Amino acid sequence: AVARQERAIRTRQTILVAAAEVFDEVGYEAATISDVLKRSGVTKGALYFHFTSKQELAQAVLAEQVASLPRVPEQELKLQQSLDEALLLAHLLREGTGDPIVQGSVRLTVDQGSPRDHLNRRVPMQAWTEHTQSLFEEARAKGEILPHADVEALAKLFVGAFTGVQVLSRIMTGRADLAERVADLYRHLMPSFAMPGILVRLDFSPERGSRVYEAAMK
Amino acid sequence: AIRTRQTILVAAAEVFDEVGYEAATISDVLKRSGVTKGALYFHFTSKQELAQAVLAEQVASLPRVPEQELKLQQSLDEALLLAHLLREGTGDPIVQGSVRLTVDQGSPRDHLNRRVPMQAWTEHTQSLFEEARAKGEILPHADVEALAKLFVGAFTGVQVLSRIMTGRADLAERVADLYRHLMPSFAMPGILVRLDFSPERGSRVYEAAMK
Ligand SMILES: CC[C@@](C)(O)C(=O)CCCC[C@H]1C=CC(=O)O1
Ligand SMILES: CC[C@@](C)(O)C(=O)CCCC[C@H]1C=CC(=O)O1
Repeated sequence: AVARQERAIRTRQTILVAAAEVFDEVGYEAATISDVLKRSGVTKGALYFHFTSKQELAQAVLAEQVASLPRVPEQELKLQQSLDEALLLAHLLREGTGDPIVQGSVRLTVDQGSPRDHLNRRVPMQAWTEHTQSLFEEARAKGEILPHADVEALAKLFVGAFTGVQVLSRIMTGRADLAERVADLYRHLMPSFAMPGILVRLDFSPERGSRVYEAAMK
Repeated sequence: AIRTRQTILVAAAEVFDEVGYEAATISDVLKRSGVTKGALYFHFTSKQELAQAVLAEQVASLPRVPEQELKLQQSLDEALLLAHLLREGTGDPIVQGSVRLTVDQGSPRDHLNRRVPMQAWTEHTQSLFEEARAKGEILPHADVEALAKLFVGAFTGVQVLSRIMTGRADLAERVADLYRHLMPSFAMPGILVRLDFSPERGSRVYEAAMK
């Protein structure tokens, strides 16, 4: 029983990682259960214990998007935390290795599909919006945000802007410039709402990005 | 014949919007455009060539906003116009489908070059920011290329989020938020206050652009 549940945990992750990969490579519609079976090396029995259909598997990779980012060390500035997360996500989307679910999950999110596929792409977008607003809320309690800033509007701006920065970067450089583009984004958004005292202390450097990455990989 | 090429282009874009590139067919396009097989094949050899042309026509499809002395306003006018056109469709029936073709990842096997509209938007936005900079609307040494990339990128994402969350119902608000929040990082003194974000202005811009 104890061993059965440990196997169940590991098997689900194995499926999710393999499924995200095939969804990344070929998209939702062209992907098959067979592709995922070939990639994971799990049995057909194992896959159906965890997921009911391709659709429900796709939904799960969508739903695990936010939970996929390694949690950054809890720190002094909440807006530095947001920057650290965004730059880590930029690294994870270019490299893939540190989190093999995100690339595929983002592709499923951003591909339009149709109402016919019954995928709920709002799921990860809502979760990122909540994630981001929550961090702004904590930043505001810690005196990091200007008075009368709309933290919901701001959260929606950050999620949307990040998404499109990602898209443009994917198209133009295959995400090679993504960390630089994300840094640029944060440098031009933060001045509208971050307390000036916080703004001078924020660290946008690839060296800090590198250290956060090295830390998150344990 | 040029108008027949456009009728086909509009129909192809709408078909690409509805069902995507892979699922779409010449037969869908012919049904939608109501042109003969001969008319289509004179202008395009394949679905692939059709897709490349609606991708290519993206920037040019955007109706020209009236020239403005405040160049930042001109950009805002364009941004809010494009928001409006992406939400409704009727004033630029090409753009919805062209955007889906740009944003959908597809595969390197499809021979579609998504770089073409993105490069064109970047050069367009860069030119405006050069004019803005020279007229003293933005910081004299602002990296106008990086800003263009930032604006094209951020707009695309705001668009994508709005489509997913509201079907683009909130797009104009979200684009306004984008411009309002990016501007203080690089605008010259007294410029941000001069900008007009109102939907009444947006409406006047829309009308003039169609005329
Ligand atoms: C702004 C930075 C951060 C960490 O707080 C996010 O909310 C990340 C948003 C990621 C959204 C994801 C969905 C589509 C896409 O391209 O990326
Ligand atoms: C920033 C405002 C503007 C007018 O100057 C643009 O460049 C618009 C960029 C349009 C990009 C297009 C591709 C995907 C998408 O969602 O929209």
